[PDB]
Amino acid sequence: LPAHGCRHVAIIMDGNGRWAKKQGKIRAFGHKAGAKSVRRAVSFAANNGIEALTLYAFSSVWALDSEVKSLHRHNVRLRIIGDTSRFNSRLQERIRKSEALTAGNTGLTLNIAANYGGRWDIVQGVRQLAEKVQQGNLQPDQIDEEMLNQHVCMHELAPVDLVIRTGGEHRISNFLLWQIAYAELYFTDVLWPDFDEQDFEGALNAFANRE
Amino acid sequence: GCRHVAIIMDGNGRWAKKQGKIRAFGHKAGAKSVRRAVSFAANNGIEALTLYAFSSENWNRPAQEVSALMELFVWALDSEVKSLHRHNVRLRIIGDTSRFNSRLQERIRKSEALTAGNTGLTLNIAANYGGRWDIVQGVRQLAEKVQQGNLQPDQIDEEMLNQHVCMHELAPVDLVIRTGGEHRISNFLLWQIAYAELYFTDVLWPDFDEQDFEGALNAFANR
Repeated sequence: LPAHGCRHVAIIMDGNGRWAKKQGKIRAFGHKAGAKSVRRAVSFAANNGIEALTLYAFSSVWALDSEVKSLHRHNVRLRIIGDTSRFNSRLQERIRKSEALTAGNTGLTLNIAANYGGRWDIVQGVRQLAEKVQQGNLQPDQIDEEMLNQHVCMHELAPVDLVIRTGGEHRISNFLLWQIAYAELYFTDVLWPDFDEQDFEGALNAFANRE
Repeated sequence: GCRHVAIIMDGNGRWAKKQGKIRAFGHKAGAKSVRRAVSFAANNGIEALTLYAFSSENWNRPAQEVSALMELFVWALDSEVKSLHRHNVRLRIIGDTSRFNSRLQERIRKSEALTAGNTGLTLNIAANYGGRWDIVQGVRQLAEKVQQGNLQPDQIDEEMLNQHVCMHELAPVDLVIRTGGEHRISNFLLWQIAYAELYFTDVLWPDFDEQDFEGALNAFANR
């Protein structure tokens, strides 16, 4: 266990539009600078002994194929969480191949939320339980919190210890809900493209000091 | 327009210790702070106030001990019901009261029925409540409907689950305040907080007053 105590960090990456606007640039430049900040955060987490990093791009992707070889070379295990059923069967395959490629990697596990909502996630788990009920396999009175826990996204990874939201808003915006029942919540006014290794270190040391 | 505010009322024990007093003194001051916050919300046109009976000192206690403390908390509210009712407040207890003693369960049901027709502030007191428990109680209901053959698994959506979790008749929660300095939800509302403003203050619950409540309402109006 590392000294900061944090096994799984989730981040609501907000502020790319506002970063671009401050500069008199269009939103697209913010999104490019935001991508650079993702690579930097991924590297920092891989180098500071974090088990899992889960990222939500908050709007206030086809990059996958462009970054996946780099992730694989950093020993990152990639996973997409979210409702990917309505992506075309072709995008679903390129997502599946990126997951398959990095599934044996032993470093950071990187979860990227894509068409994700915390309410959706709970409902999908409830549907898996209801199917087991309707098959006659599961009794309703056997359903408890631990059972539903074992049906939500990321249930097999360490619980989320710390949620960081950049960009100044103080809301979860239907990112993780069930999973953040006991997480430390850390809100910073730093905009996502500016959020660097020292800012990440600050959030981890804040978690260590407050835990 | 903050229509529904929820508050994690932490800090009563820490407050008593700073005052050089035993835990009970902090419970009593916490309860005074409840009366003041309910009054403030009713005077400021808030539609619904949801209060979570909570102490971080309880993290390291068995479920049965915690439930016992929650029965005491709810008993203490029994003497306040007549005045709430006169003030047109609708009182509801949310949470797992199934193993409360039967006389207290009957009093809870009586106080809820007495005030259920009231059209002023709705005051929810979350006793022996957890956000995961709340969701699972709603999931168990849907699972019974499936087993009975009255519901298809693929019919279950967010709207449907929403209708089976606490408070689905009231305005969405706009604002969650947590006093006492910790920055966590601690398994209060989960489903219902998806889009709420979260406001954390280091003020301990017994000290949280009308100016503090207005500060939180300002955070929300700005954001």
